[PDB]
Amino acid sequence: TGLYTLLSGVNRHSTAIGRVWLSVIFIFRIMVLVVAAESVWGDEKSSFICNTLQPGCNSVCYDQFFPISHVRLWSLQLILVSTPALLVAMHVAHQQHIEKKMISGTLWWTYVISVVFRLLFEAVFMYVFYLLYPGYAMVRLVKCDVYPCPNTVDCFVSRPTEKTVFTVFMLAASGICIILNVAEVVYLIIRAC
Amino acid sequence: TGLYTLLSGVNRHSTAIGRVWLSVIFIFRIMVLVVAAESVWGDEKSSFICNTLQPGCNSVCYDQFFPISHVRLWSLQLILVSTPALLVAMHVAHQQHIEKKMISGTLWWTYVISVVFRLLFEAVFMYVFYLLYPGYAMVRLVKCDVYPCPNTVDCFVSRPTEKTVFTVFMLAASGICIILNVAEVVYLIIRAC
Amino acid sequence: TGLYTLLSGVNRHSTAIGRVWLSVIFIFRIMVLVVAAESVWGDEKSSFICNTLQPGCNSVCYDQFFPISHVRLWSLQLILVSTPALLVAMHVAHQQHIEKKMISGTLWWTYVISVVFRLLFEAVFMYVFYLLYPGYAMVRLVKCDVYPCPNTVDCFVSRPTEKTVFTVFMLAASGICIILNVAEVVYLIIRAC
Amino acid sequence: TGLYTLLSGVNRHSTAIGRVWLSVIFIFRIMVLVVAAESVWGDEKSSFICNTLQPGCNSVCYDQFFPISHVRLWSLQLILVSTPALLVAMHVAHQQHIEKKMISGTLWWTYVISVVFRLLFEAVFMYVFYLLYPGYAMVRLVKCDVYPCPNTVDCFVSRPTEKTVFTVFMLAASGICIILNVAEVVYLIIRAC
Amino acid sequence: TGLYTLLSGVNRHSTAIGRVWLSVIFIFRIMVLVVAAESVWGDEKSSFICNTLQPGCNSVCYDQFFPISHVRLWSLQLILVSTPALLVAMHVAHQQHIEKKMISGTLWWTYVISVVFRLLFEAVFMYVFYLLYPGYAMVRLVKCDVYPCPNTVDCFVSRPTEKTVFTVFMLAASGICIILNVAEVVYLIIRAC
Amino acid sequence: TGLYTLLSGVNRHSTAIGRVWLSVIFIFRIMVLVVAAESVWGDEKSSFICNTLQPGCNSVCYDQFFPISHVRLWSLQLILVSTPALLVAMHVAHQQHIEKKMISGTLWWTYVISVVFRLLFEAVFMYVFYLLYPGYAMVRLVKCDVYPCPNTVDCFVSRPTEKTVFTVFMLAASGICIILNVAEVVYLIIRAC
Repeated sequence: TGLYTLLSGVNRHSTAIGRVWLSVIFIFRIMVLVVAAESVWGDEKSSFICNTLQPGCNSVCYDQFFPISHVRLWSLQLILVSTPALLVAMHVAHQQHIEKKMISGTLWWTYVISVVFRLLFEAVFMYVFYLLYPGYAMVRLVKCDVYPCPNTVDCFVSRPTEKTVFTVFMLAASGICIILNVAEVVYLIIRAC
Repeated sequence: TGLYTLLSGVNRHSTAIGRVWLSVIFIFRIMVLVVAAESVWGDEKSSFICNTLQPGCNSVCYDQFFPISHVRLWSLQLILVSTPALLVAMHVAHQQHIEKKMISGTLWWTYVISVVFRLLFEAVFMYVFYLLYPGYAMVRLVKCDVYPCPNTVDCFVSRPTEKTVFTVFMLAASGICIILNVAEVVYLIIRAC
Repeated sequence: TGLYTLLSGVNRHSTAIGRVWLSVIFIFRIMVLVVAAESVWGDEKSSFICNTLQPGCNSVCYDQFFPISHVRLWSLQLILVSTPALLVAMHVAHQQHIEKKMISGTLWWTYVISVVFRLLFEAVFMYVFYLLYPGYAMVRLVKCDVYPCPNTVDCFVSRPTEKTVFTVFMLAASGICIILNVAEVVYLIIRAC
Repeated sequence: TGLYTLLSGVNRHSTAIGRVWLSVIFIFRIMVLVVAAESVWGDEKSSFICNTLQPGCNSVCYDQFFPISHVRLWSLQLILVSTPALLVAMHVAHQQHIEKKMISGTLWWTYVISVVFRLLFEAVFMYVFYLLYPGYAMVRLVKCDVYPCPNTVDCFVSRPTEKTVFTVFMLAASGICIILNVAEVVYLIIRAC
Repeated sequence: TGLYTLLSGVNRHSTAIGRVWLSVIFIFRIMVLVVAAESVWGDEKSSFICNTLQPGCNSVCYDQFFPISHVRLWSLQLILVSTPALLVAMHVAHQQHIEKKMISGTLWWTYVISVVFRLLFEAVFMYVFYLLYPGYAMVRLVKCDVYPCPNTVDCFVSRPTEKTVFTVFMLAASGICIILNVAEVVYLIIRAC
Repeated sequence: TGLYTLLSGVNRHSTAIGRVWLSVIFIFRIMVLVVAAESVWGDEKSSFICNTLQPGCNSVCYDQFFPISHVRLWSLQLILVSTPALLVAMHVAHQQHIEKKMISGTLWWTYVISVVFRLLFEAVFMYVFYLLYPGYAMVRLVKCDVYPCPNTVDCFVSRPTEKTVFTVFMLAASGICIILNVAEVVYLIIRAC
């Protein structure tokens, strides 16, 4: 769990919000994603079927309705959110090594910039999820008219309800993280002056 | 096992009940879930079949009768139950770091609040399991009339008896945990006055 | 292997029988179960076939003849047998922590009670295995008349001979463990007076 | 993560660019590849289908259109890029062992040569990717006329859009790495004189 | 590798033969078994087919011709061969603990008895392999007349040649181990007098 | 990576060639084999198809044309090449233990003998690969006339081009290793006199 707290963004300049609350939500998102990755999204494409005899209609309809899986989006979001924290950690390690082989304001500014970048990454991933999948709920039946499917065909999604439940969990966690990051930057600015 | 005892909620203010009994039941639930996750619930959907020629009826009937798998419910319950313990642990680490870089009542109140939250999470997960699956036993044959299935169709469940056995084990463990948490809060309150 | 010896029940009051013989048999059972879990019992249900055209007869016949797999029974037996040892270990750790932050008879009684509980768990699992599967051998062909199968159908089991061999190994190991536990309690009682 | 930073090429003569920026991009590429390896490229061939009754046409068309998978190309690129860094590390360990059992310019020249070799490997892998797959986007339908397929047949690709997204990510990361390596060699040369 | 050398039977009374040669062959057998377990024996039963329309003939013929897989036999042989070494190690640990909380001949006799038991286990497993599979080579086609197969049917084995190669490797390694154990006991007896 | 360098054959008498160059090539071969084992050779037999209705022709033709897979050959080669290095390491550990409980020429001769044995193993595996697969390239279509296939049938290979690429990589690495071993023995002999 120490690696997870390192990836969260725990810093010596971090207050209680960034040190005890943000890291726990980060670990919670990691655990939920690990639980839901291959158990419920594993057969998303192999169990996707359409009512037709046309060869190749299943693959094109699946690609049309799921340009990128929810799990891959969440994985990319977690990686990009954790990147600035380890960037700051490597910078601190470099500074300590330089000190050993031979200010605090630079650390403070680096921390606030990294928090701002985390907030931006979370916001943009929320926006792209809203663009791709406007509704938080997943439906059982979809209508597909992409070539080579003739006219319109009915296709059926695997495990819509369980996927909806996990989507609600993940979106709520992301929203909480956004609120906590905004509170963190505001608190740091207030403490500065 | 040390990580498991940390996730259980072992604290310096914990009595014998919370330190030697609750953690063991937590580890027992973890081990049973690990044993039963993919061995018996792995083919829940791929082996689910219905007596019909209608395309898409298997998937919609499976989604209707199993909105969320038992294993996923137990995994979410374990994650949410273990969250407050590591929240308390991170708060203790933060307090110790603050002391290093420069009371007991706060620790006591944090511990009692975390125990209450664990009790609430266990109770709400028991209630939601009762709502979704009223009977502890799983049946071999189910009747499905969801669109697009015509009229009513017969569908067959994989491994009903083994799933019933593991459900009984998990429910008994959860009930024991609830009783132990109630005893813990009562004992702490009694020792307080 | 140290974790396995801890799970066996090695204690400072343990004699040679409980310290050098019981733990080795415990590790042997763990290793045999790990070898045989998914190699030979992996396709128990997917390769189970019956001579019929009736939909759903394979699943109901498999559920009728295998209410719970042998591997899951052995896993549950190992978990329940190892539970009292780690309960005792956690109690000892709690006692030592209490001593650090500030008798032998309590340890002796706890050890004998844990050994008795291990003996009881092994005996009850042997009895339930005898109830479910009276014969140690597994047959190639079974006769199934459960609804919806019409009349009686023939069904065929995967790898009967290899499963029989591993069943003999596991039963012999369990019997040896029972005998050793009885010898342990008798020896401790004799040394007491 | 320490092994990853070692494989990146962190050296005592490295500046900030090579120590805190290049290593993070290396770890980012590793993580994205781990996420995308078997999740989205796992069923590239088993789900590849063509509209024909000719036996063997699926395999020959897949081999014609995908001589080597994107994931394998990226894996080989990462291995070859990380080779000179560990070569330098082993040379440093050998030099230190020789010193223990009994100049800086040799280390400086070895570092600059290793950086040049990393730049060359990244450039050649970019060029070979451009040769094999000129467009960054993947199409849904391809036309195949390789023997034994009669005339021309239509074949359908699995998950074109998700693969396009991950390809864009990987190409952008590789370009950033190339730019950073060029900046590193230029900065080292400038500091030399 | 330290655990492997412990399982081999390295003891303070061991000579060069038992300390540097037997352990290497043990590790070699472990590595070859790990390589060949699921790569070449993984599809032994799923790819086994017979030329018939009779339901259930494939399973009964496979069970008749392969009562227990070669890989499972080798796994059991390795476990049973490694058991006496860890029994001796646990006895030594028990003796040292007894010394700490408060002769060499006992250690010498325990070592020679354990070597004899290892020799016996290897010999009996060689004999049982000879009984089950008289020829070291595996054939492509087998003739099966077990009920319910009508008359005699032809069945085909997966990867006969690769399995033959690995069988030759494993048998040669086992024979070398037997010879080395005999040399070890003879050398110890000679050194005794 | 330390275990890999130990398996390479790094010794206190090793020069730069054996200490910094041979070990890197060994690790490179290990990594390439790990990447290519199950990704590209995983479906070698399940996707192998022939244009016929004869039962059992696919398996016999696959066995005829691929007596042993390339990946298994490379795995065996790596194991046998790494065996003498760990034999020498265990001999050194035995010598140091003997010294602790109570010359350099023996170490020198052991090192040169181990290098010669590594060279011999690499050469013989190269020769056997040349015998089994004379051409470095793999073809799409093969002609099979083994019983029970009637007359001659066409069979199709999975991923010929990617397998050719990885074969070229592995053969080049093995040739480099052979050249480096010859240079090592020549350099040691020259330094001796």
